[PDB]
Amino acid sequence: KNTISNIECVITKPDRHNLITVIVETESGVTGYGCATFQQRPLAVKTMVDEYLKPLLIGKDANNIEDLWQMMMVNAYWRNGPVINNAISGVDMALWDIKAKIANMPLHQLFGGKSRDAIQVYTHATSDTMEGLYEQVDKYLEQGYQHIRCQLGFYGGVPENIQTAQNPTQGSYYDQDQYIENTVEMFKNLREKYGKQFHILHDVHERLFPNQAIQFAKQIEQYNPFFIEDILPPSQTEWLDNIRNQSSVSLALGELFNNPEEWKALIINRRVDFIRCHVSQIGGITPALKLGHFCESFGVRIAWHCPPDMTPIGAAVNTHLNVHLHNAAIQEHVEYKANTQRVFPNAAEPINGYLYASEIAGIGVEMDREAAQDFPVEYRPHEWTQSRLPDGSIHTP
Amino acid sequence: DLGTENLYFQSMMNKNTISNIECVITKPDRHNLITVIVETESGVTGYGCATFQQRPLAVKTMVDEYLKPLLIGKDANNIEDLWQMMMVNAYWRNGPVINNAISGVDMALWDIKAKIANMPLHQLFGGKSRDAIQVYTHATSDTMEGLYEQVDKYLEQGYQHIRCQLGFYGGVPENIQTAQNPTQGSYYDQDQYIENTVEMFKNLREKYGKQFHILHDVHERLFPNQAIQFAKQIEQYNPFFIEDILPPSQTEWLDNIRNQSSVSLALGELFNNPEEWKALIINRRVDFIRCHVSQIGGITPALKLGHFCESFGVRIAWHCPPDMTPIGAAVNTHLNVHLHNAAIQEHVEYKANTQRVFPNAAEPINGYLYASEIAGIGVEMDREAAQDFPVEYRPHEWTQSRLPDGSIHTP
Amino acid sequence: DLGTENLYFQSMMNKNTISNIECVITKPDRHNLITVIVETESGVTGYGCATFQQRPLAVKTMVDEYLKPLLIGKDANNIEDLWQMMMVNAYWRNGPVINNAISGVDMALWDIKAKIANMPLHQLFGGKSRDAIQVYTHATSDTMEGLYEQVDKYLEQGYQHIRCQLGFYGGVPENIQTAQNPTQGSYYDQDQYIENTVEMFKNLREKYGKQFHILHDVHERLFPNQAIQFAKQIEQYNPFFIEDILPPSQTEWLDNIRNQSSVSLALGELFNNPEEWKALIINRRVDFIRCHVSQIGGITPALKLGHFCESFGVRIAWHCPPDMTPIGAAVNTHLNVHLHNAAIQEHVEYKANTQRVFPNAAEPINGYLYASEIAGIGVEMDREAAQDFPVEYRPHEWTQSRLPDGSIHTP
Amino acid sequence: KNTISNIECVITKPDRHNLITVIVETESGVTGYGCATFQQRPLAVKTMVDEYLKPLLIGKDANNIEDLWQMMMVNAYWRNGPVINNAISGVDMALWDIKAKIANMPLHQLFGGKSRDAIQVYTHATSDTMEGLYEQVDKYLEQGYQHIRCQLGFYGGVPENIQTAQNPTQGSYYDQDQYIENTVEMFKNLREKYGKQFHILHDVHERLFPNQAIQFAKQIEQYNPFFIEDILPPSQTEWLDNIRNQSSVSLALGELFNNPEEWKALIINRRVDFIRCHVSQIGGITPALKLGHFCESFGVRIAWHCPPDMTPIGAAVNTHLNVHLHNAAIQEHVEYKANTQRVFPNAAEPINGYLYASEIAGIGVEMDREAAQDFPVEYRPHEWTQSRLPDGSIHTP
Amino acid sequence: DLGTENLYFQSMMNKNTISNIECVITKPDRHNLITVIVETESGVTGYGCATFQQRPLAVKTMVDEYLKPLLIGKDANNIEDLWQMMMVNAYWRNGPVINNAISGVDMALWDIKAKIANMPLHQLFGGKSRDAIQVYTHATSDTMEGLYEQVDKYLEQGYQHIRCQLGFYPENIQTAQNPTQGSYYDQDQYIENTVEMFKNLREKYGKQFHILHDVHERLFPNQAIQFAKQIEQYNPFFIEDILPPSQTEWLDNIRNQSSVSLALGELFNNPEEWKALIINRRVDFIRCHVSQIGGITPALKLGHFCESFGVRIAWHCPPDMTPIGAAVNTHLNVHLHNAAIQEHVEYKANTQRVFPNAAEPINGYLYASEIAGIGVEMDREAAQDFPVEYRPHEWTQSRLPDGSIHTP
Ligand SMILES: [Cl-]
Ligand SMILES: [Cl-]
Ligand SMILES: [Cl-]
Ligand SMILES: [Cl-]
Ligand SMILES: [Cl-]
Ligand SMILES: [Cl-]
Ligand SMILES: [Cl-]
Ligand SMILES: [Cl-]
Ligand SMILES: [Cl-]
Ligand SMILES: [Cl-]
Ligand SMILES: [Cl-]
Ligand SMILES: [Cl-]
Ligand SMILES: [Cl-]
Ligand SMILES: [Cl-]
Ligand SMILES: [Mg+2]
Ligand SMILES: [Mg+2]
Ligand SMILES: [Mg+2]
Ligand SMILES: [Mg+2]
Ligand SMILES: [Mg+2]
Ligand code: NA
Repeated sequence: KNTISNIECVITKPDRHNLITVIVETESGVTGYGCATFQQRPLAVKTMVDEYLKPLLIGKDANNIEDLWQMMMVNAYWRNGPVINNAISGVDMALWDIKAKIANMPLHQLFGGKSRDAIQVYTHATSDTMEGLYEQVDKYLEQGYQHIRCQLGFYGGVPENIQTAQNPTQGSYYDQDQYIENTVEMFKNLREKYGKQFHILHDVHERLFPNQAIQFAKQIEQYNPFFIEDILPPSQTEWLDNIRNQSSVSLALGELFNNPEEWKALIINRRVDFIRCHVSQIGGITPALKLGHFCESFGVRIAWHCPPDMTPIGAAVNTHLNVHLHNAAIQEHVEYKANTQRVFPNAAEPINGYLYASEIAGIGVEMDREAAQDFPVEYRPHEWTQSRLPDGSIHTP
Repeated sequence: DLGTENLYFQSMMNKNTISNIECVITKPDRHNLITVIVETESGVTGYGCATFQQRPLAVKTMVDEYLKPLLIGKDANNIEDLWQMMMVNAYWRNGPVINNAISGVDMALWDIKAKIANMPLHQLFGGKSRDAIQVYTHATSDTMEGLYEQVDKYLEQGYQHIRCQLGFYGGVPENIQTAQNPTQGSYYDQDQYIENTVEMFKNLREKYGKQFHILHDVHERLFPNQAIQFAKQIEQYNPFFIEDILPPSQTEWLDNIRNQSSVSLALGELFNNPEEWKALIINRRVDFIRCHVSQIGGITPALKLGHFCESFGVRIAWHCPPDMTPIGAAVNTHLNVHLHNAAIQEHVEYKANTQRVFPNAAEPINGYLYASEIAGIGVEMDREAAQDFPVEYRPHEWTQSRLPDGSIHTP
Repeated sequence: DLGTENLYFQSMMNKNTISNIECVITKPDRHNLITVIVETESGVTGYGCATFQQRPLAVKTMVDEYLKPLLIGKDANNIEDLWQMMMVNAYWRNGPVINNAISGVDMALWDIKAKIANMPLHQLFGGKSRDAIQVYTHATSDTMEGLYEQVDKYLEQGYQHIRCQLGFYGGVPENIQTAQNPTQGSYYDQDQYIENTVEMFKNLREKYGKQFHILHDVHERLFPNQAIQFAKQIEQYNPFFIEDILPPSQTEWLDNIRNQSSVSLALGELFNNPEEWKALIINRRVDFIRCHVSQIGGITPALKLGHFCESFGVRIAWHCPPDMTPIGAAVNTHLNVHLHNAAIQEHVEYKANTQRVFPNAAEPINGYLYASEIAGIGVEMDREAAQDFPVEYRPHEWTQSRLPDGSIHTP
Repeated sequence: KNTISNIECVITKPDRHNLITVIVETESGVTGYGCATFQQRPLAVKTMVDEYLKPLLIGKDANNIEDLWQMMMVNAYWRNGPVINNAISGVDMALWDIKAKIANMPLHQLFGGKSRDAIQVYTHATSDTMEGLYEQVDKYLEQGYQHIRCQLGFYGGVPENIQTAQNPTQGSYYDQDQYIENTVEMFKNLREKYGKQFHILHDVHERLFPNQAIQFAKQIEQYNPFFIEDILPPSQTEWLDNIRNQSSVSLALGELFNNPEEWKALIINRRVDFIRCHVSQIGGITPALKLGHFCESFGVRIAWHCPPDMTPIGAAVNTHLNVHLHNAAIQEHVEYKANTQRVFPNAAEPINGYLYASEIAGIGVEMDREAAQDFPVEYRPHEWTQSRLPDGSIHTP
Repeated sequence: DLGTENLYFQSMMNKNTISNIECVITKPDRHNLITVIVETESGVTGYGCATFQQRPLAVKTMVDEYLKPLLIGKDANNIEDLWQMMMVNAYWRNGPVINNAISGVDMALWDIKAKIANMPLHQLFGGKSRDAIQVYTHATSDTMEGLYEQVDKYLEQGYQHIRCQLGFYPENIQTAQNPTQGSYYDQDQYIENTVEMFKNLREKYGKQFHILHDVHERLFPNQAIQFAKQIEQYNPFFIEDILPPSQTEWLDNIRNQSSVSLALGELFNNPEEWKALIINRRVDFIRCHVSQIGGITPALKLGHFCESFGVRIAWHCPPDMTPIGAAVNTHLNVHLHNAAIQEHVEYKANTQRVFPNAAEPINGYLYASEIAGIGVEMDREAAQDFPVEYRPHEWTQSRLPDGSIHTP
């Protein structure tokens, strides 16, 4: 019986992103750390943890993670969504951290142990020129990456070479046909230069309307991308059937999900090959395990969302999940910077294309509380989310 | 092109630039209520409901820290752009906290547009498609006789529809066989609830026959096999609707019910993601949609959802609980007299403190709620009154709903 | 209840009683155009489009003899009730004659409401969700070079989308192997049409590459096996859309296409019954809905259909042919800047006679149509100008479309 | 080769209804008569015939009914709907009348002859009291009817015993629950008094919302009605699946149809037992034959709509169709009055529960042109179509 | 009741009582043909086609021993009732022998009705919806140059559609040691010859004419699917009988991934064979042999059923059919709006003698007869110079290299 004695939520911005950590203290003296990172609205997550989860949780038994999760999820009656789920996730991860520490085992060992030696990793190559891409690709290949997500061009900002209306509404503009043309050209160039040296990934980032997605799938399937990610927004995934009926292209989707109705039909109908959920968005380790299991039955594999806007605690959690879950496929990775490494010591980095799970007791990564205070929250507008098409229409960003 | 430039100039002339956004939490009676206020350079002020009573400070953080700096300086006229833009602004989206904050703004923008048009809100929409909306109220008691007393009172007031509940479900497990040291929570027994409710319907029909329409809210208390059995048990009593017979995540089990029972079904007060309702409606799994307008992001998506339902022949009974501002209720009445497929409006009487903070809140008359006829929504918040009643923490222990073995059930 | 009585009194005060209904047919240029005019006691006049060019006198009989005595004395404010009531008023319903007559009234009532609100029509709806709508125009010629000439002209004007057609299809069967004494009609050969069109796409892409979006209207010329083959033949050329690849009665054959071709599809200009579009959209058989707004009964059902399409991710390209008043076109532009899922507006230049009868008709500027910014729809009919151009009988011989063996095909 | 020399459209109102007849003259001297009756909008039908069908048709070969039908149907480009279809129907029926006359055969013999001796008939018993119903039922039983459509109560007019809003909008009001209660009570009374002496039919006339229709189906299925008609409006027939899945009630629908999309899914999915199309509403004899054939394949039977608002020419056409089409089931009938019999001589009336097809050349019933002029068109508002529910909402009438 | 009896008198005065039923098998040329003749008290005689060439004595037995005593005395006017009655008369129903026998009577009854009406058959139906029906003919050879020679001839005659078959030139196939007797073929060789045939024709003639090809149920489903993808680029007007009637659900696998135009149904004699096929749009043309489904009466209904689903009609018109049957199909083809094309093979002189006035295509079109009735009858004295003769039809014992029977 391990009574929860305190709950804290710290927002820290060591580098580019507002990061959110939840800290759970227990009377047994064991402390857990969890990721609650919803970078766009961090003060709302912190309010949720401080004003609501904390008085709910203090005095309750930390051992019973499953009950505390089921209870937390329905506690406000209305449920699901990014603010509640991230707050819960931070607590849930911290609770698993504590249980693993008390067991004196690495997190993935609690789960049932390894089903692979380490998880393969992909990184990001992004440039406004092919030469910029080549330079980044060559570097990553030298470091031993076998999977690289490639993007030609940047899409947003002022509408310079775009035929807008005469007085366009303020926003971040792009042209879907330009994006398609550039991306197809990128794939053609890369295959001509590198052949089958590495797996090419690409993130469509819900930029397209359904008919454009179906066309794009047909234009790039010959290049056998390891996956094409978020080819459609979450509200339109039924359109995937048109693609699956006539194209061999490998698809990944789901980083935006925070309600189970978003993924069930998707997986039951085998509309994607990889699920890309952001663990903290779906409510933490507890539901991530069940989702991995649900996918496994249908033969869908796992590529959890691992963006720079996530703590290294969250990344370590994902690696524990990835070496355990038999249907885990690959882990997204972006290099950490000095400030972030200082606030979150011992964060693992890929080695020759692989990320290895921590082997000490717990998640294996905590937050240095003193170092975090050197980097308070800082407001950012995130102007790219005001994504507009040439006619001035908002499109899903 | 000069002509095009002139047309834009003319657009700028009729602009209503947002000058301020505020979020007030107020608790005049039992519930923490949330109002968003939007001011414009033209001096026209809008009021909207952002009420998520269980997490009000999170909604207020959302409005104050994020929606405000996003919206100041923008043209209030273009509600549709502002809604589409607000909905995706955090990238991750949907959910009760963001949707309520957005609803508060959306409703206030519609209020502003209607005031500038000098019309009641429903007239902006396209006008009335009914004279007024029928209303149901709530009768709840731990005895059948206590229920009859409340029923008799409402029938005398002219209500023709009453949501009836026999028994109270929650609290300490007094007459429930739990494990030896039950986990702290609000306990109930599903079988006792089913038994009490079936008996309630039987007794009401014996006593009142066809005098009034009987509604009942299952409130996601049941597992699917219990739901299917219950539908067969009470279908003979022809409820006007049986509400939330299953939680949002299990609505595919409604097919089993629709295939074998004639029972009339309502669902959806918990929805805050469109994936929750699309399959539900497309497959005609319910007869009434019950969404909470602020939970789905305001008037803008409510109109669309109304129209979507209408094509499938599904009707509308928006959620109108005590935990909603009278502003939200007035908005619902405007939507209800306008949308042709609206069916009925839930109502609970306002207490004096609430009436003080929100003057002119409409009450049903002979079983009908009438839409406001002055410009705008027609109901505002008294800001000075509101501040006498600041937010106050409530745990809402009923949401820790436990079954006899100590497990959580959807509350 | 006195308070309720006062509220009704207040409703009566803001009433706009219909005082007159008129229907004018006018033919300033090539087409018989139809405008409905609605007057109110308040002195506010509305204008709407009721254009069914092939049967204008039937539409006028419908307005003058039936809708007029039905509507005089009724409150114009309640567009939604008036629409629901008009739609069922003859018992039998739907169809091009009744829908157009109703559309004329519905659009004029919306015009009146917007004028009384002192807002542009799109602002009544909820405001803009785009700055302006993109526009495509028509290029048609019997030679590839003649097509390039028209294309070059439109590209210079800033169009980014052009509907292209190579060859003309109809008239006497000059180079067609018919039976010995072919029945009188407008003859064409499906295979020659397919061959010409495929070559047209190939040549345009070779000449212009990705410079502009290519549209093409199949105009229900084909049998389903021809449609499926054609989709596979031109999908590589990525048309912006292929329009009416099948007649309305054969759209289930679109599944065969959707399952094997990436081709972008548009359909629906012929619809005047909701059963024609529901399955189409629910099953995502097209990418753009193409309904003719007056054919489906006006702005009121157009808004609903827009919203319905939006939930399924289907976008909107309302039919905007020469046989429609500039009033109808302005209405379409208002719907297009408002509805978030609107995609593009078809446009053909107005001739001087037409401009005289309908002053202030908007023209595209650099490939965009901008919504009017004055109160109302923004475009009216000049009644004195209109009468210089009375109805004139036209047979429309192209609708007697025959295949080489002499059989009728959907025209 | 039989050239069309003239086309005329006469509206006549010998009794209660504006009736519409189309007359086609041919150079061979043979004259055809057809029904185009859309009683609510007769001047629009007449305009359509006079101003559009006539100049299209004069000079064309009357023999080729199939081509003339296909051609007429698409002639305005936009198509289907009650005004165009009724005008076409009048011409189509008149063309078949001419062909039968030239063949010197009764219409049904042209078709392929009889597949039954005569068609069974039902009539209408309607009263605001049960005693009124009993009196009408007893009469019809005595005349040898074995099928009677029964209705208790009248639904419309001023809202006397209805709880409306305080100032209800002008219209024709009814209460759906009152209607259901009365109708169930009617069935119970009739079965108690008459047992299985006759088949009971009832017309719901689209008065109900879907959940009310499903309930009503369950409340009356025990009474084994011969059919329940129009239990739902045409836009909601997909709801019939809920009924068909759980109720044995026999259903009829379709009098409102004037677009084939309205009936195809209905019949393919066996959602009704009888189709009730109004022949002139679907465009005449030509499409009625095809529809009968289409239904036959699916096992759906035919009860063509035969209301008082139809010429006796139209009724005779329906009897010719009914003795020919093997899946025809029953013919609705209402007695003709003196004025109507004068304008349309020799109209057949049921005999001992049966209607017999005409046996002279042609349809067998024509219009007396002189007698029709004594009864010009007269405007009627048809106020019942402004049908409102207690809250003042329009409902499908 | 008086008025009803008076109606019953007028009907009686117009009744046309069947007085005799006859069935003649005749073999003027290559095929045993079957004609039913119905006589009436009117003195009006009708002729119909009952041709099931492989089993003609069974059909004749069916007519002479069973339909004849059933029909004598009954009113010929009521074709619909007599059809419904005949179809269920042996309780067990459907099938090629019963349906052909019934078809002969049915067509003959329509012939009589049209003669009494003094109208061409198609005019009874409601008249023309086209001027004439386009025609395809048969080009068959064991060499490409033989094919070219026939194609060139037909093109000069004005045909725009040609069914092309390139056959083999079990002596060259790898069978087992002592192959069971039968008519052997190799599916892979057939597929290869056919693909190369299409390729050559398009190379040589481009889009000069529409190419049709009859697979004649020779393939397994995986081979049918492959073949569809192999020839779809050549845009055949239709590929006929790509699968046997029992395996048509496999057509979905084709429809989901190929644009190939398909026709099927000449083998059908039971409605259950075509309903799902049409409801699910699994073919583009229905190919039913009219006498196999039981005559004009059900052909009219089937055409209407097809029309609703957008399926078009190409009735089976082989050489093993009377010219009476062919004329009936042309009447059906000029009337039904969804009729597409009529198969035709040239009549030889003996057949012309037995069936005078049989129409031939003119410039790629067949014109419906314009006299009263079907327009073609059998000359009974000439028919008896050509009595039935037994033929084994050894091609129906169709075997694969391993000795297995395959659908022929
Ligand atoms: Cl930023
Ligand atoms: Cl755009
Ligand atoms: Cl109080
Ligand atoms: Cl509480
Ligand atoms: Cl509580
Ligand atoms: Cl339990
Ligand atoms: Cl000009
Ligand atoms: Cl013309
Ligand atoms: Cl023309
Ligand atoms: Cl043709
Ligand atoms: Cl009346
Ligand atoms: Cl009501
Ligand atoms: Cl010869
Ligand atoms: Cl042989
Ligand atoms: Mg991504
Ligand atoms: Mg509830
Ligand atoms: Mg078009
Ligand atoms: Mg009826
Ligand atoms: Mg064959
Ligand atoms: Na496919």
